Amino acid sequence: SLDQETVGNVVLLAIVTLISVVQNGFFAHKVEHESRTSFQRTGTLAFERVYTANQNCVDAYPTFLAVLWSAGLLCSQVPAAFAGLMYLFVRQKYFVGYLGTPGYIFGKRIILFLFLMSVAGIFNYYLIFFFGSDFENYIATISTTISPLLL
Amino acid sequence: SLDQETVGNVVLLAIVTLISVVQNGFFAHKVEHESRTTGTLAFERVYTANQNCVDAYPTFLAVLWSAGLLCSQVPAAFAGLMYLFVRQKYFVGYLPGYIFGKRIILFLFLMSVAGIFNYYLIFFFGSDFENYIATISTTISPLL
Amino acid sequence: SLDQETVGNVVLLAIVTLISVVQNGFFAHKVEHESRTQSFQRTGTLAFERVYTANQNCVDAYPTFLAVLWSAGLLCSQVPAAFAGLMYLFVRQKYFVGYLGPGYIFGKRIILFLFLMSVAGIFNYYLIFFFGSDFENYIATISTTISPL
Ligand SMILES: O=C(O)[C@@H](c1ccc(OCc2ccc3ccccc3n2)cc1)C1CCCC1
Ligand SMILES: O=C(O)[C@@H](c1ccc(OCc2ccc3ccccc3n2)cc1)C1CCCC1
Ligand SMILES: O=C(O)[C@@H](c1ccc(OCc2ccc3ccccc3n2)cc1)C1CCCC1
Ligand SMILES: [Ca+2]
Repeated sequence: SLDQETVGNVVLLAIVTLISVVQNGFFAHKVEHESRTSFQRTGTLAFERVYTANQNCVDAYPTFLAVLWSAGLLCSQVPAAFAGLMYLFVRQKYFVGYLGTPGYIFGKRIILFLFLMSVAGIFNYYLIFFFGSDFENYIATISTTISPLLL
Repeated sequence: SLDQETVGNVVLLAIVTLISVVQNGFFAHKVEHESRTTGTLAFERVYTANQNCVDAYPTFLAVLWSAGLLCSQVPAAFAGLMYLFVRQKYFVGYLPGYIFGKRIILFLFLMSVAGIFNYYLIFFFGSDFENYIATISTTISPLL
Repeated sequence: SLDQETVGNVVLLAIVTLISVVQNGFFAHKVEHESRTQSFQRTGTLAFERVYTANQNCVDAYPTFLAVLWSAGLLCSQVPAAFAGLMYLFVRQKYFVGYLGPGYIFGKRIILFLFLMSVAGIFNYYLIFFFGSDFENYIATISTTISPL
């Protein structure tokens, strides 16, 4: 329903979000599959490994999505989207590592890079805003100075 | 802060999201009610159910808004309202397996993909129209 | 990507969101550190379990927080929403620390406040929409009767 110009600024970010959704579903399926071989949080050693891995991924996901969209909207879409893809590859390798484990946190540098893009984007906005208001006051001061000349 | 036309494109999705928040709160309250009193069977049941609901919420929200913004608001919002009904019955039944509302999520995913495909069709058609006019403008240039 | 006018309507909410990201990272670091005193599991030392549960309680709440923060910020008014969001990050920090040395829920009133803002904004949208619809009908009713000059 949104306009053509807006969608073009977010389409790549949407694609990566949607792929991350497929991955979320894959992780969730692996939890379901290992639970079947009533649902509890405790069980077989194999189940607890998958459940933990999934939980570790779920915990970090809203953070990832927040920095993905911040970076993609405020800074530049392509690099953010590419880093978003890189995150998903790292997620996959992290999750598979538990199916043998790695620690609690993963993909620190990608989240950091996306966070850095978001800060760079906010600084960029303010540089343009202060430039715009500096240009506005410059015209308004001249208009008062040039005021008697045009009569 | 947003303008009238944009809010009209999200208002239904926003309402559905707010109802889910109330539902999230209700589940959380239910945990708190049992927490103050692998522990007790009663507490473990509510905590796990809530935990399963919380786990899937970001994904739900991602595909709800993707579908609503990229494809069409009404069907996405309605499917979202259906998720909340299914989710309520899933949580109450605990007091099933790990996953619920599988098909609604899939449907919202398919809407999003259909919306992206729709975007690309309009884009490539627009650039073709641009090139078409540019061609005739070059052909009928000297006749002016 | 986004235009200067739009960013201006979301910059404060973005800032509050990025600080919550830093806070989430801080909490996750607190889980990572205590997990190395222990293969990663959910159950272990009383020190690890308390930090893990604390983080988990915050993580359970976070998507609801973002939902109400942005709804309030975009549909009602940016400044108070971001301010309320910033208060949530303060209360949340007090919650996490105190948990290591409160129950499951925290920051209810801020969540409720951001929720009510969102509802208030939606109602405000419908007030302006129906007024704009009635104004459009009012001009049409005059135009159709004045048409024979
Ligand atoms: O397992 C299937 O059949 C699929 C599937 C699985 C789940 C779906 O949505 C529910 C859902 C979604 C995300 C969640 C995240 C955390 C916890 C539960 C969650 N639950 C839809 C399709 C997957 C198989 C290969 C990729 C998709
Ligand atoms: O007093 C109460 O129980 C209410 C309440 C409860 C919580 C609130 O926000 C914090 C919050 C929000 C969502 C969460 C999701 C998961 C875990 C904790 C969460 N924590 C606000 C009002 C509920 C009463 C019926 C519905 C709301
Ligand atoms: O620990 C570091 O060195 C940083 C760092 C950098 C990137 C991280 O991942 C993103 C992330 C964000 C939130 C999460 C929530 C739950 C599980 C994983 C999560 N993962 C984490 C920490 C900072 C953390 C606070 C001060 C240092
Ligand atoms: Ca969780």
